[PDB]
Amino acid sequence: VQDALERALPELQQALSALKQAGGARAVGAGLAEVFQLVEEAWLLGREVAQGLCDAIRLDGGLDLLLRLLQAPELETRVQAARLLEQILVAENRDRVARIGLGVILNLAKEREPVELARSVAGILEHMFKHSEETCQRLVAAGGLDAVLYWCRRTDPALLRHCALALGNCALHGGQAVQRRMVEKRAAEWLFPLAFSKEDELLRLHACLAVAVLATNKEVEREVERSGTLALVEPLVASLDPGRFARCPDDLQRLVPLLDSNRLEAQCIGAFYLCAEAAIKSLQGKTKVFSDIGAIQSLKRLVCYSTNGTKSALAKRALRLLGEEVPRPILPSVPSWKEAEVQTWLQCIGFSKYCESFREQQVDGDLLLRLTEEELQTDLGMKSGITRKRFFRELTELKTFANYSTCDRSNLADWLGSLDPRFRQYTYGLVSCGLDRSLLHRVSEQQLLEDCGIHLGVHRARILTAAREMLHTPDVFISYRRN
Amino acid sequence: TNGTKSALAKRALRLLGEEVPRPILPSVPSWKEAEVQTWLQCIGFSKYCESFREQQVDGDLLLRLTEEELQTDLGMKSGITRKRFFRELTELKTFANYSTCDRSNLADWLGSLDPRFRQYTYGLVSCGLDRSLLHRVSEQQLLEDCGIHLGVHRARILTAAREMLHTPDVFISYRRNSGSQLASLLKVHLQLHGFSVFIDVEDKLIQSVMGARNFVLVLSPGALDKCMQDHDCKDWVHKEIVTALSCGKNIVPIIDGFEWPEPQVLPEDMQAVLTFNGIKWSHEYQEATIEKIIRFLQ
Ligand SMILES: O=P(O)(O)OC[C@H]1O[C@@H]([n+]2cccc(S)c2)[C@H](O)[C@@H]1O
Repeated sequence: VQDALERALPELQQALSALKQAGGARAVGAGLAEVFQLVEEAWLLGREVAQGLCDAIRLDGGLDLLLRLLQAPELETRVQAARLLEQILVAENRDRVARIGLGVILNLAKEREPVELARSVAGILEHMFKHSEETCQRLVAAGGLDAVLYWCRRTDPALLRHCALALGNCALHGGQAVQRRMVEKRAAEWLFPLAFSKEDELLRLHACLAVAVLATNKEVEREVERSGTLALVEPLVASLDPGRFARCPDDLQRLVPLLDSNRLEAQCIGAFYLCAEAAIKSLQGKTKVFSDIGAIQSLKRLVCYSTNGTKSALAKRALRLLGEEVPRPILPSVPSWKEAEVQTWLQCIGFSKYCESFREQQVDGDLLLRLTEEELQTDLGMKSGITRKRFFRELTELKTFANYSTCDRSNLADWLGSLDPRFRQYTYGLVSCGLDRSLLHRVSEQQLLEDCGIHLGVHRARILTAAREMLHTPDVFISYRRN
Repeated sequence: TNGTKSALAKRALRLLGEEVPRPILPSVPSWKEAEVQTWLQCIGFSKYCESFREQQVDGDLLLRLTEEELQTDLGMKSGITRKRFFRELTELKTFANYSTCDRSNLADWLGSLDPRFRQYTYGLVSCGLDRSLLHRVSEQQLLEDCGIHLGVHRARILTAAREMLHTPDVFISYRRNSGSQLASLLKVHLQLHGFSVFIDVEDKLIQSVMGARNFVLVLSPGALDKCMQDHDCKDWVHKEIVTALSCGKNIVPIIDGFEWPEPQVLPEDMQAVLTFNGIKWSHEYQEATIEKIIRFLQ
């Protein structure tokens, strides 16, 4: 199964021996080109083949030789060395470059003019940003991010693709400080042209992934929206097809937060990526990765509470690609729910164990929407406090997405949402108490806690203060025939 | 958090007969069940891994775990064991990525108060509090909701909070393919310099041009080829040009790969605009070209 490696490792040996023994610039460049072509041919097969290639390169100290060729005054030797570097930056070699090879790449980032150097250092910076948080912070402190922005100012397709993927990788693996520094350097504004360029679909897809990952950081969503690059995410996702790019585990674990980001653009990007990855995995026999991560539950929750056609379609396609039953979307009129709707919501939220208990109690929309802790503990047999807290989190999520028009008279849900998007869950409690916009000026804390079910004191205080501060002969007659 | 320290620790563990632990993802609020399990084997609580799995504890439930839940639901009878688990949880909460939930960077404020105060960031966020809301928080609310059991920490947080807390300018006319890159670069550069520019993606077209303080059409290679001899006003770009001419806004065309069309083949409206001077676009000096455009602009 590895005879290719068996007769390719000696070829690596003579290639590196000739490259090291070469003293002329042209001979070194030819050796680097030979190694790069061999690596490309191995890649066209082979993940394990390339891993074996890079293991031998690291063991023989080839990357140190590439570093000192990057330090060499000759430009073309540098271009071949960086061509090899882009394709030899595997995880172990990435660790080696992080530990000793860093700092040399900043000197390349100082160079800006050549297109080949731009592309090569963009790829190298992409791989380095995929390494770890500390390396991302160090590169951001250096001129790597500025180099990425300058290359984004450029026009070359491959350079733009590598820059977009670098920004996506650094946003994914950077942390709070890295994203803050990126936005302070106007990362989304320079991401905008990459997504706007109609020449290549993959460039826009990567730029939109980077924008969505930045948007998942919701402490800077204001400036991200000020950039305005989030707008193009949804139309591009709608236009593009998962199958074409699919045909063309940690990454999935990082994409899952985009699914649970509660931001429409981020959710759409995550759904598109997960659908493509699910198609790729189902092309093979290995499909248990999504189940192990738990993205199936996220997809089911996305389908049940879907509000966008494109996102719902992508989630349904991703679920159908796997061996999971698609959940039928829930009717938003929760107060009007019958027993069957409550049951269906229960299988959607993965509480099929308690479906029979709910059926025996004959819980319907009103009883479910006014369910309390003690009723769950005693009547429904939900002994575990952690399970009860999970159920109440699911119920809060349901109450956020609910149609209260059958019960709300003063549109109090809109007022509660204006106060805070998470405050809308108390709309049904406030309505069942008989309260409306006019009546909230006289409500007390004790009444709220006892009747409206607002257990959190902070929410009660905010609602009370905000309510108190905000609240204070016909002309013509018709004479007509029967028909 | 340091590469050298992590490498040394991994080498030391590998020298012995101990499995190296995979580093934990700092985004604790976004943790799934598997991440909680992995943290459990890291902190040496493999006995309770099955109990955590049965309760299906995830990032949020773990990060908001309470004493009674551990005592009853998870079967952590020993108070000493519960205190050790809470010490480990505090250590985890100190090193956590709250960006998915923190909006006002309240973790930074809590850390500025005290490095050990950052553990309450998730509680304060889940309560809905931020920097602006902390001025009105009370002791009882903190104790009941935010989970700050230590009275000294509550008093310090309250006192410290109370003491500390108290018409687009330019419109872009571009072609579908040739003008897209140049339009994107122009708009982004103008926004970087403080110029508000509205670039779209008929009735809305007229209002968009009317609201534009200045009109800058992108004369991309073959930009006016479709607008050439367009006396029927079929092209939407033609509509934009005619509306801008009717409004008479400041027009500063940018020259790239195309020349001024002959007035005779063009309608008189765009015959008028052909007299305006254009600025050559340089790929070698894009920022310099934008600076020149701004210098010629207001
Ligand atoms: O997946 P990992 O090990 O984190 O990194 C991927 C590395 O493999 C190289 N590559 C992958 C595919 C095809 C070619 S030609 C090259 C990339 O340059 C990257 O450095």
